[PDB]
Amino acid sequence: VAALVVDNGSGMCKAGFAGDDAPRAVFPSIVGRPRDSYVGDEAQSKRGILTLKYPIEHGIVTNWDDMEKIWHHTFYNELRVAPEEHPVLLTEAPLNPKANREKMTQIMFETFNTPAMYVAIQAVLSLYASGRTTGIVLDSGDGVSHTVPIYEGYALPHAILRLDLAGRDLTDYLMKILTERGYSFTTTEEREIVRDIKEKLCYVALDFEQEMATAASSSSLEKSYELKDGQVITIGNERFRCPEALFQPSFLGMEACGIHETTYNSIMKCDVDIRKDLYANTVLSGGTTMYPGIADRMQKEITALAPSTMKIKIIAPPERKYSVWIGGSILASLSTFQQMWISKQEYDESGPSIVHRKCF
Ligand SMILES: Nc1ncnc2c1ncn2[C@@H]1O[C@H](COP(=O)(O)OP(=O)(O)OP(=O)(O)O)[C@@H](O)[C@H]1O
Ligand SMILES: [Ca+2]
Repeated sequence: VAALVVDNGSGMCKAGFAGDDAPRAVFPSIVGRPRDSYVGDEAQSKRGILTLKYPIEHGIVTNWDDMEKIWHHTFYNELRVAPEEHPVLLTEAPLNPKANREKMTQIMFETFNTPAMYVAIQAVLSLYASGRTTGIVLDSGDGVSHTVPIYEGYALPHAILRLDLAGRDLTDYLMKILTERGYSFTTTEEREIVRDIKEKLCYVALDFEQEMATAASSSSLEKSYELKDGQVITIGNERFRCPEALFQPSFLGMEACGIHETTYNSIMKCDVDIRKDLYANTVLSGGTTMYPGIADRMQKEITALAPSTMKIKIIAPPERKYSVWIGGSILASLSTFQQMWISKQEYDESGPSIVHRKCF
Protein backbone atom coordinates (compact mmCIF):
# COMPACT_ATOMS: atom_id res chain seq x y z
CA VAL A 1 0.00 0.00 0.00
CA ALA A 2 1.89 3.04 -1.44
CA ALA A 3 1.22 6.63 -2.68
CA LEU A 4 0.17 8.37 -5.93
CA VAL A 5 1.99 10.42 -8.53
CA VAL A 6 -0.13 12.64 -10.74
CA ASP A 7 1.80 15.05 -13.00
CA ASN A 8 -0.35 17.52 -14.91
CA GLY A 9 1.06 19.37 -17.95
CA SER A 10 -0.26 21.53 -20.84
CA GLY A 11 -0.69 18.57 -23.22
CA MET A 12 -0.21 15.23 -21.32
CA CYS A 13 -1.24 13.81 -17.99
CA LYS A 14 1.22 11.41 -16.44
CA ALA A 15 -0.25 9.23 -13.69
CA GLY A 16 0.82 6.29 -11.56
CA PHE A 17 1.98 4.98 -8.17
CA ALA A 18 4.90 5.99 -5.95
CA GLY A 19 7.47 3.20 -6.06
CA ASP A 20 6.94 2.45 -9.70
CA ASP A 21 9.46 3.53 -12.34
CA ALA A 22 7.08 4.77 -15.02
CA PRO A 23 3.58 6.27 -15.35
CA ARG A 24 0.77 3.78 -16.07
CA ALA A 25 -1.74 6.26 -17.39
CA VAL A 26 -0.51 8.76 -19.98
CA PHE A 27 -3.15 10.69 -21.91
CA PRO A 28 -3.52 14.18 -23.32
CA SER A 29 -4.73 17.01 -21.08
CA ILE A 30 -8.01 17.54 -22.91
CA VAL A 31 -11.63 17.89 -21.80
CA GLY A 32 -14.31 17.44 -24.47
CA ARG A 33 -17.68 19.20 -24.52
CA PRO A 34 -20.58 18.87 -27.05
CA ARG A 35 -20.54 22.55 -28.29
CA ASP A 36 -21.54 14.60 -22.24
CA SER A 37 -18.14 14.43 -20.41
CA TYR A 38 -15.04 13.17 -22.32
CA VAL A 39 -11.45 13.13 -21.06
CA GLY A 40 -8.29 11.29 -22.05
CA ASP A 41 -7.51 9.31 -25.19
CA GLU A 42 -11.27 9.03 -25.74
CA ALA A 43 -11.56 12.80 -25.94
CA GLN A 44 -9.33 13.22 -28.98
CA SER A 45 -11.14 10.79 -31.34
CA LYS A 46 -14.56 12.44 -30.80
CA ARG A 47 -13.56 16.05 -31.63
CA GLY A 48 -15.70 16.49 -34.83
CA ILE A 49 -18.88 17.27 -32.81
CA LEU A 50 -17.32 18.28 -29.49
CA THR A 51 -15.31 21.27 -28.27
CA LEU A 52 -11.84 20.69 -26.86
CA LYS A 53 -10.54 22.71 -23.93
CA TYR A 54 -7.13 22.35 -22.39
CA PRO A 55 -7.39 23.44 -18.76
CA ILE A 56 -3.61 23.78 -18.31
CA GLU A 57 -2.44 26.82 -20.26
CA HIS A 58 1.30 27.32 -20.28
CA GLY A 59 1.82 24.92 -17.34
CA ILE A 60 -0.72 26.75 -15.15
CA VAL A 61 -4.33 25.62 -14.53
CA THR A 62 -6.93 28.04 -15.93
CA ASN A 63 -10.12 25.93 -15.70
CA TRP A 64 -10.91 24.25 -12.40
CA ASP A 65 -14.08 22.46 -13.44
CA ASP A 66 -12.23 20.84 -16.31
CA MET A 67 -9.20 20.24 -14.10
CA GLU A 68 -11.36 18.48 -11.54
CA LYS A 69 -12.64 16.15 -14.33
CA ILE A 70 -9.20 15.19 -15.65
CA TRP A 71 -8.55 14.00 -12.10
CA HIS A 72 -11.99 12.33 -11.89
CA HIS A 73 -11.01 10.44 -15.03
CA THR A 74 -7.50 9.74 -13.79
CA PHE A 75 -8.48 8.05 -10.51
CA TYR A 76 -11.53 6.20 -11.66
CA ASN A 77 -11.19 5.36 -15.33
CA GLU A 78 -7.44 5.37 -15.94
CA LEU A 79 -6.05 4.09 -12.64
CA ARG A 80 -9.31 2.31 -11.70
CA VAL A 81 -8.59 3.29 -8.01
CA ALA A 82 -10.44 5.55 -5.50
CA PRO A 83 -8.68 8.66 -3.93
CA GLU A 84 -9.86 8.59 -0.29
CA GLU A 85 -7.66 5.48 0.02
CA HIS A 86 -4.51 7.03 -1.39
CA PRO A 87 -2.20 9.96 -0.69
CA VAL A 88 -1.63 12.11 -3.78
CA LEU A 89 1.55 13.73 -4.91
CA LEU A 90 0.39 16.55 -7.20
CA THR A 91 2.86 18.61 -9.28
CA GLU A 92 3.00 22.36 -9.87
CA ALA A 93 4.56 24.74 -12.40
CA PRO A 94 7.58 26.80 -11.23
CA LEU A 95 6.06 30.06 -9.81
CA ASN A 96 2.49 28.73 -9.54
CA PRO A 97 0.52 31.44 -7.81
CA LYS A 98 0.04 30.93 -4.07
CA ALA A 99 -3.70 30.89 -4.84
CA ASN A 100 -3.61 28.00 -7.33
CA ARG A 101 -1.93 25.42 -5.04
CA GLU A 102 -4.37 26.45 -2.36
CA LYS A 103 -7.32 25.88 -4.72
CA MET A 104 -5.64 22.64 -5.74
CA THR A 105 -5.60 21.32 -2.18
CA GLN A 106 -9.25 22.27 -1.73
CA ILE A 107 -10.32 20.02 -4.66
CA MET A 108 -8.24 17.06 -3.42
CA PHE A 109 -9.17 17.15 0.23
CA GLU A 110 -12.71 18.39 -0.41
CA THR A 111 -14.02 16.99 -3.70
CA PHE A 112 -11.74 13.94 -3.70
CA ASN A 113 -11.21 13.31 0.03
CA THR A 114 -7.52 12.37 -0.08
CA PRO A 115 -6.30 11.15 3.32
CA ALA A 116 -3.11 13.04 2.53
CA MET A 117 -1.75 15.16 -0.30
CA TYR A 118 1.10 17.25 -1.58
CA VAL A 119 2.23 19.67 -4.23
CA ALA A 120 5.85 19.69 -5.43
CA ILE A 121 7.51 21.70 -8.18
CA GLN A 122 7.90 19.85 -11.44
CA ALA A 123 11.43 21.00 -12.27
CA VAL A 124 12.59 20.12 -8.71
CA LEU A 125 11.29 16.56 -9.25
CA SER A 126 13.07 15.81 -12.49
CA LEU A 127 16.22 17.13 -10.81
CA TYR A 128 15.79 14.43 -8.16
CA ALA A 129 15.01 11.85 -10.86
CA SER A 130 18.60 11.97 -12.13
CA GLY A 131 19.87 11.90 -8.56
CA ARG A 132 20.75 15.45 -7.63
CA THR A 133 19.61 18.21 -5.24
CA THR A 134 21.56 21.14 -6.70
CA GLY A 135 21.45 22.31 -10.34
CA ILE A 136 19.30 24.05 -12.91
CA VAL A 137 16.66 22.18 -14.90
CA LEU A 138 15.74 23.17 -18.39
CA ASP A 139 12.21 21.86 -18.41
CA SER A 140 10.23 22.46 -21.54
CA GLY A 141 6.93 20.80 -22.41
CA ASP A 142 4.05 21.06 -24.83
CA GLY A 143 3.08 24.55 -23.72
CA VAL A 144 5.87 26.21 -21.67
CA SER A 145 9.60 26.33 -20.99
CA HIS A 146 11.21 27.03 -17.64
CA THR A 147 14.82 27.39 -16.52
CA VAL A 148 14.96 26.56 -12.82
CA PRO A 149 17.99 26.95 -10.51
CA ILE A 150 17.62 24.59 -7.61
CA TYR A 151 19.78 24.51 -4.51
CA GLU A 152 19.37 21.88 -1.84
CA GLY A 153 15.96 20.89 -3.26
CA TYR A 154 14.96 24.55 -3.03
CA ALA A 155 14.09 26.24 -6.31
CA LEU A 156 15.15 29.88 -6.30
CA PRO A 157 12.13 32.11 -7.07
CA HIS A 158 14.27 35.12 -8.05
CA ALA A 159 16.13 33.07 -10.67
CA ILE A 160 13.37 31.34 -12.59
CA LEU A 161 12.66 32.24 -16.18
CA ARG A 162 9.59 31.27 -18.07
CA LEU A 163 9.45 31.36 -21.84
CA ASP A 164 6.38 30.23 -23.74
CA LEU A 165 8.28 28.48 -26.47
CA ALA A 166 7.51 24.82 -26.51
CA GLY A 167 6.14 21.78 -28.30
CA ARG A 168 2.92 23.17 -29.68
CA ASP A 169 4.61 26.22 -31.17
CA LEU A 170 7.28 23.99 -32.73
CA THR A 171 4.50 21.83 -34.15
CA ASP A 172 2.97 25.07 -35.42
CA TYR A 173 6.31 26.16 -36.76
CA LEU A 174 6.84 22.95 -38.70
CA MET A 175 3.39 23.31 -40.21
CA LYS A 176 4.14 26.89 -41.24
CA ILE A 177 7.49 26.04 -42.85
CA LEU A 178 6.28 22.80 -44.48
CA THR A 179 3.43 24.82 -45.95
CA GLU A 180 5.91 27.32 -47.36
CA ARG A 181 7.35 24.27 -49.14
CA GLY A 182 4.05 23.64 -50.94
CA TYR A 183 2.40 21.06 -48.62
CA SER A 184 -0.91 21.65 -46.92
CA PHE A 185 -2.17 20.72 -43.47
CA THR A 186 -5.64 22.17 -42.82
CA THR A 187 -7.35 19.64 -40.52
CA THR A 188 -6.34 18.64 -37.03
CA GLU A 189 -5.86 15.00 -38.09
CA GLU A 190 -3.26 16.26 -40.56
CA ARG A 191 -1.83 18.38 -37.75
CA GLU A 192 -1.45 15.23 -35.62
CA ILE A 193 0.97 14.16 -38.29
CA VAL A 194 3.25 17.18 -38.32
CA ARG A 195 3.42 16.45 -34.59
CA ASP A 196 4.63 12.96 -35.36
CA ILE A 197 7.04 14.14 -38.07
CA LYS A 198 8.54 16.65 -35.64
CA GLU A 199 9.06 13.90 -33.06
CA LYS A 200 10.17 11.28 -35.55
CA LEU A 201 12.62 13.29 -37.59
CA CYS A 202 13.65 16.69 -36.33
CA TYR A 203 16.96 17.16 -34.53
CA VAL A 204 19.13 19.99 -33.30
CA ALA A 205 21.91 21.07 -35.61
CA LEU A 206 25.30 21.56 -34.05
CA ASP A 207 26.20 24.40 -36.39
CA PHE A 208 23.08 26.03 -37.77
CA GLU A 209 24.55 27.84 -40.83
CA GLN A 210 26.85 24.98 -41.91
CA GLU A 211 23.76 22.77 -41.69
CA MET A 212 21.58 25.07 -43.77
CA ALA A 213 24.61 25.25 -46.06
CA THR A 214 24.83 21.45 -46.29
CA ALA A 215 21.16 21.06 -47.11
CA ALA A 216 21.17 23.65 -49.94
CA SER A 217 24.24 21.95 -51.47
CA SER A 218 23.04 18.25 -51.32
CA SER A 219 20.24 16.07 -50.08
CA SER A 220 22.29 14.10 -47.56
CA LEU A 221 20.16 15.33 -44.68
CA GLU A 222 16.76 14.44 -46.20
CA LYS A 223 14.33 11.80 -44.89
CA SER A 224 10.97 10.54 -46.19
CA TYR A 225 7.79 10.32 -44.11
CA GLU A 226 5.40 7.68 -45.48
CA LEU A 227 1.86 8.84 -44.73
CA LYS A 228 -0.47 6.13 -43.39
CA ASP A 229 -2.36 6.24 -46.74
CA GLY A 230 0.86 5.66 -48.79
CA GLN A 231 2.07 9.09 -50.03
CA VAL A 232 5.72 9.79 -49.08
CA ILE A 233 6.74 13.33 -48.05
CA THR A 234 10.31 14.51 -48.40
CA ILE A 235 11.48 16.64 -45.51
CA GLY A 236 14.77 18.52 -45.64
CA ASN A 237 16.18 21.47 -43.75
CA GLU A 238 12.82 21.73 -42.05
CA ARG A 239 14.13 18.84 -39.97
CA PHE A 240 16.36 21.11 -37.91
CA ARG A 241 14.72 24.53 -38.46
CA CYS A 242 11.80 23.57 -36.34
CA PRO A 243 13.74 22.97 -33.14
CA GLU A 244 16.09 25.80 -34.06
CA ALA A 245 13.38 28.15 -32.87
CA LEU A 246 14.29 27.17 -29.30
CA PHE A 247 17.69 28.76 -29.71
CA GLN A 248 16.49 31.65 -31.77
CA PRO A 249 12.82 32.69 -30.99
CA SER A 250 12.93 35.19 -33.87
CA PHE A 251 11.93 32.41 -36.21
CA LEU A 252 8.60 32.80 -34.49
CA GLY A 253 8.69 36.61 -34.56
CA MET A 254 9.42 36.49 -30.80
CA GLU A 255 11.85 38.97 -29.18
CA ALA A 256 12.87 36.40 -26.56
CA CYS A 257 16.24 34.89 -25.51
CA GLY A 258 16.57 31.29 -26.60
CA ILE A 259 16.70 28.35 -24.23
CA HIS A 260 20.50 28.66 -24.11
CA GLU A 261 20.69 32.31 -23.01
CA THR A 262 17.63 31.84 -20.87
CA THR A 263 19.62 29.12 -18.99
CA TYR A 264 22.69 31.38 -18.83
CA ASN A 265 20.45 34.22 -17.69
CA SER A 266 19.04 32.10 -14.88
CA ILE A 267 22.44 30.82 -13.74
CA MET A 268 23.63 34.41 -13.80
CA LYS A 269 20.79 35.59 -11.57
CA CYS A 270 22.01 33.51 -8.61
CA ASP A 271 24.59 33.92 -5.85
CA VAL A 272 27.96 33.72 -7.54
CA ASP A 273 29.32 30.95 -5.36
CA ILE A 274 26.76 28.35 -6.52
CA ARG A 275 26.99 28.85 -10.33
CA LYS A 276 29.75 26.32 -11.08
CA ASP A 277 27.62 23.67 -9.36
CA LEU A 278 24.65 24.71 -11.60
CA TYR A 279 26.77 25.09 -14.76
CA ALA A 280 27.94 21.53 -14.25
CA ASN A 281 24.50 20.25 -13.27
CA THR A 282 22.12 21.42 -16.00
CA VAL A 283 19.28 18.99 -16.54
CA LEU A 284 17.06 18.65 -19.52
CA SER A 285 13.51 17.48 -18.96
CA GLY A 286 10.18 17.82 -20.65
CA GLY A 287 9.55 16.08 -23.96
CA THR A 288 10.54 19.11 -25.99
CA THR A 289 14.08 18.30 -25.03
CA MET A 290 13.91 14.96 -26.81
CA TYR A 291 15.44 16.16 -30.10
CA PRO A 292 18.78 14.55 -30.90
CA GLY A 293 21.59 17.11 -30.92
CA ILE A 294 20.12 19.17 -28.10
CA ALA A 295 22.75 18.25 -25.52
CA ASP A 296 25.75 19.15 -27.62
CA ARG A 297 24.16 22.24 -29.05
CA MET A 298 23.49 23.36 -25.49
CA GLN A 299 27.01 22.33 -24.50
CA LYS A 300 28.36 24.37 -27.42
CA GLU A 301 26.20 27.39 -26.74
CA ILE A 302 26.51 27.81 -22.99
CA THR A 303 30.30 27.32 -23.39
CA ALA A 304 30.34 30.40 -25.70
CA LEU A 305 28.41 32.35 -23.00
CA ALA A 306 30.17 30.95 -19.92
CA PRO A 307 33.58 31.89 -18.38
CA SER A 308 36.46 30.80 -20.67
CA THR A 309 37.83 28.50 -17.95
CA MET A 310 34.48 26.98 -16.83
CA LYS A 311 33.30 23.34 -16.73
CA ILE A 312 29.88 22.68 -18.32
CA LYS A 313 27.76 19.50 -18.21
CA ILE A 314 24.37 19.15 -19.86
CA ILE A 315 22.56 16.11 -18.43
CA ALA A 316 20.03 14.37 -20.64
CA PRO A 317 18.58 11.41 -18.80
CA PRO A 318 17.60 9.05 -21.65
CA GLU A 319 14.31 8.95 -19.91
CA ARG A 320 13.76 12.76 -19.39
CA LYS A 321 10.43 12.87 -21.27
CA TYR A 322 8.56 11.43 -18.24
CA SER A 323 11.12 12.45 -15.63
CA VAL A 324 9.02 14.87 -13.60
CA TRP A 325 6.68 12.00 -12.70
CA ILE A 326 9.35 9.42 -11.93
CA GLY A 327 11.14 12.04 -9.79
CA GLY A 328 8.15 12.17 -7.49
CA SER A 329 7.57 8.41 -7.56
CA ILE A 330 10.97 8.30 -5.91
CA LEU A 331 9.88 10.96 -3.45
CA ALA A 332 6.45 9.81 -2.34
CA SER A 333 8.09 6.35 -2.08
CA LEU A 334 10.85 7.53 0.24
CA SER A 335 10.28 6.17 3.76
CA THR A 336 11.74 9.46 4.97
CA PHE A 337 9.05 11.52 3.17
CA GLN A 338 6.24 9.32 4.56
CA GLN A 339 5.83 11.78 7.44
CA MET A 340 5.81 15.00 5.43
CA TRP A 341 2.39 15.00 3.76
CA ILE A 342 -0.53 17.22 4.70
CA SER A 343 -3.21 14.91 6.12
CA LYS A 344 -7.02 15.10 5.90
CA GLN A 345 -7.24 15.88 9.61
CA GLU A 346 -4.40 18.48 9.36
CA TYR A 347 -6.31 20.34 6.62
CA ASP A 348 -9.52 20.40 8.67
CA GLU A 349 -7.53 22.20 11.39
CA SER A 350 -5.96 24.89 9.14
CA GLY A 351 -7.75 25.05 5.79
CA PRO A 352 -5.87 25.27 2.46
CA SER A 353 -3.31 28.02 3.32
CA ILE A 354 -1.38 25.29 5.20
CA VAL A 355 -0.21 23.94 1.81
CA HIS A 356 2.51 26.65 2.01
CA ARG A 357 4.25 26.12 5.33
CA LYS A 358 4.45 22.39 4.59
CA CYS A 359 5.32 22.50 0.83
CA PHE A 360 8.27 24.97 0.69
N1 LIG B 1 10.66 12.55 -29.05
C1 LIG B 1 10.32 13.86 -29.10
N2 LIG B 1 11.03 14.81 -29.76
C2 LIG B 1 10.63 16.10 -29.76
N3 LIG B 1 9.54 16.55 -29.10
C3 LIG B 1 8.77 15.69 -28.40
C4 LIG B 1 9.12 14.27 -28.35
N4 LIG B 1 8.21 13.63 -27.60
C5 LIG B 1 7.34 14.57 -27.20
N5 LIG B 1 7.67 15.79 -27.67
C6 LIG B 1 6.91 17.02 -27.44
O1 LIG B 1 6.83 17.21 -26.04
C7 LIG B 1 5.57 17.77 -25.68
C8 LIG B 1 5.07 17.10 -24.42
O2 LIG B 1 6.12 17.34 -23.47
P1 LIG B 1 5.77 17.28 -21.93
O3 LIG B 1 5.30 15.89 -21.63
O4 LIG B 1 6.80 17.92 -21.04
O5 LIG B 1 4.47 18.20 -22.09
P2 LIG B 1 3.62 18.90 -20.92
O6 LIG B 1 4.13 18.56 -19.56
O7 LIG B 1 2.22 18.59 -21.39
O8 LIG B 1 3.93 20.44 -21.31
P3 LIG B 1 4.18 21.69 -20.33
O9 LIG B 1 5.39 21.44 -19.45
O10 LIG B 1 4.46 22.68 -21.45
O11 LIG B 1 2.90 21.80 -19.53
C9 LIG B 1 4.67 17.68 -26.89
O12 LIG B 1 4.70 19.01 -27.41
C10 LIG B 1 5.44 16.85 -27.88
O13 LIG B 1 5.15 17.26 -29.24
CA1 LIG C 1 5.33 19.42 -18.26
